[PDB]
Amino acid sequence: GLMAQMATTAAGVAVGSAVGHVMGSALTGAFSGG
Amino acid sequence: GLMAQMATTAAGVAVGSAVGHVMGSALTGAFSGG
Amino acid sequence: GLMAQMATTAAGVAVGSAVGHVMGSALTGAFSGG
Amino acid sequence: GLMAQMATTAAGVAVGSAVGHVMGSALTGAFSGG
Amino acid sequence: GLMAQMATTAAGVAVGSAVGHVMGSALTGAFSGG
Amino acid sequence: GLMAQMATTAAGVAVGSAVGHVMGSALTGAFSGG
Amino acid sequence: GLMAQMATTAAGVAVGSAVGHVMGSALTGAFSGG
Amino acid sequence: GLMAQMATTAAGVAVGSAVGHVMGSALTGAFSGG
Amino acid sequence: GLMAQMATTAAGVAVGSAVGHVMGSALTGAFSGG
Amino acid sequence: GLMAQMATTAAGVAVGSAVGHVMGSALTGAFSGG
Amino acid sequence: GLMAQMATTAAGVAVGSAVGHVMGSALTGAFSGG
Amino acid sequence: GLMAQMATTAAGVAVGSAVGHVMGSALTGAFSGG
Amino acid sequence: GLMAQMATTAAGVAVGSAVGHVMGSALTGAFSGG
Amino acid sequence: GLMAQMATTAAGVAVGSAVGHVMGSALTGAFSGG
Amino acid sequence: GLMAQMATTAAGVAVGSAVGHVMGSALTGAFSGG
Amino acid sequence: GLMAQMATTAAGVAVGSAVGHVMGSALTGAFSGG
Amino acid sequence: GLMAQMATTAAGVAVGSAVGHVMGSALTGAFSGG
Amino acid sequence: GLMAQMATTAAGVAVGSAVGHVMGSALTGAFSGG
Repeated sequence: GLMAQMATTAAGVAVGSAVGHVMGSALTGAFSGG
Repeated sequence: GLMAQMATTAAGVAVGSAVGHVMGSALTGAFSGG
Repeated sequence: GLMAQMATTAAGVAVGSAVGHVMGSALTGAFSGG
Repeated sequence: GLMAQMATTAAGVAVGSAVGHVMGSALTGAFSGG
Repeated sequence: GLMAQMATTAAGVAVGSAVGHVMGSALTGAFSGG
Repeated sequence: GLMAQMATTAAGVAVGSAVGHVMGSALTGAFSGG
Repeated sequence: GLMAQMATTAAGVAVGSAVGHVMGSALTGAFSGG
Repeated sequence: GLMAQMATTAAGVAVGSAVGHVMGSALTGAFSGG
Repeated sequence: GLMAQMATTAAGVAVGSAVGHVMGSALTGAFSGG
Repeated sequence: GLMAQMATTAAGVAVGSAVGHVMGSALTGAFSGG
Repeated sequence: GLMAQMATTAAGVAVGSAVGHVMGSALTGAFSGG
Repeated sequence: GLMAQMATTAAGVAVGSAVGHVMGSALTGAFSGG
Repeated sequence: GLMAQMATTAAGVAVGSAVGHVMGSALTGAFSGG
Repeated sequence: GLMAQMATTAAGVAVGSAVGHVMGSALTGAFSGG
Repeated sequence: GLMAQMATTAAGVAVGSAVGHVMGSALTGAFSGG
Repeated sequence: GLMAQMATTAAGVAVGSAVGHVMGSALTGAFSGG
Repeated sequence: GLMAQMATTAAGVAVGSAVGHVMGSALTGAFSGG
Repeated sequence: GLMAQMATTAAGVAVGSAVGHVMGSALTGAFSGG
């Protein structure tokens, strides 16, 4: 049962590149601004 | 049972590129601005 | 039972490119602005 | 039982390109603005 | 039982291109603006 | 039992192109603006 | 039992092109504006 | 038992082109404006 | 038992072209404006 | 000298709705398929 | 010198609705298929 | 000399909705497929 | 000399919604597929 | 001489929504696929 | 001479939303795939 | 001579949201894949 | 002569959000993949 | 002659958020993969 994640980025000029990977995780977040 | 995720990005000039991958995850989020 | 996801993006000039992948996940989100 | 998702984008000038992939997922969202 | 989804986009100048793919998913959403 | 979905878009100048694919999914949505 | 869906769009200048595909899905929606 | 759907659109200048495909689906919608 | 649907549209200048395809579906809709 | 254009569309289930508006414009298009 | 254009469409189930508006415009189109 | 364009769309379930607006513009497009 | 463009879209479930606005612009596009 | 462009989109579940705005611009694009 | 552009998007579940704004710009793009 | 651009996006669950703004710019891009 | 650009994004769960702003710039990009 | 750029992002759970700002710049980029 192979599980994989890939992400290739290649730019001449990159301003603000971002990559995020999540696998088999349990993320909990809350925002209460104000 | 192979499971895969791929994402290739290639730009001459990229301003604000973003990539997000989620696999087998349980994400919970809340927003309460104000 | 192979499961796959792919996304290829290639631009001369990209302003605000975005890619999102979700597989076998349970995402819960709430918005309460105001 | 192969399941696949693909998306290829190629632009000379792209302003605001977006790609979203969902497979075997259970997304729940709510909006309550105001 | 092969199941597939594809989407190819190619523009000289694209302003606001978008692609969305859903397969074997259960999305629930609500809007309550006001 | 092959099931497939395809969508090819090619424009010299595209302003607001959109593509949406749904296969074997159960989407529930509600709108309550006002 | 092959089931397929295709959509090809090609324009010199496209302003507001849209494509939607649904196959083997159960979409439920409600509108209650006002 | 092959089932297929196709739609080809090709315009010099298209303002507001739209394509919708439904196959083997059960769509339920309601409108209650006012 | 082949079942097929096709629609080809080709215009020099198209303002508001639309195509809709339904096959083996059960669509239910209601309008209650006012 | 007020000039106005309006278009209201409201459907319980719409498959392939399209709207196009042109005002004070000079659109030139050509088709040469084949 | 008020000039106006209106179009209201309201259907329980609409498959392929289209609306096009032109005002004070000069559209030129050509078709040469074959 | 007020000039305006409006378009309101409201559907319980919309598959492939599109809106295009052009005002005071000079669009030139060509198609040469084949 | 006020010039305005508006477009409101509100759907319970929208698959492939698109909006395009052009005002005081000169768009030139060409398609040469094949 | 006020010039404005607006676009409001609000969906319970949106798959592939797109918005494009152009004002006082000169976009030139070419497609030469093949 | 006020010139403005706005775009508001609000969805319970959005998969592939995109927004693009251009004002007073001169974008040139070319596609030569193949 | 005020010139402005705005874009507000608010989703319960957004997968692949993108925003691009261009004002008073001269973007040149080329694609030569293959 | 005030010139401004704004972009607000607020999501309960965002996977791959992207924002790009360009003002008074001259971006040149080229893609030559292959 | 005030010139400004803003971008606010607020998410309960963000996977791959990106922001890019360019003002009064001359970016040149080239891609030659292969």
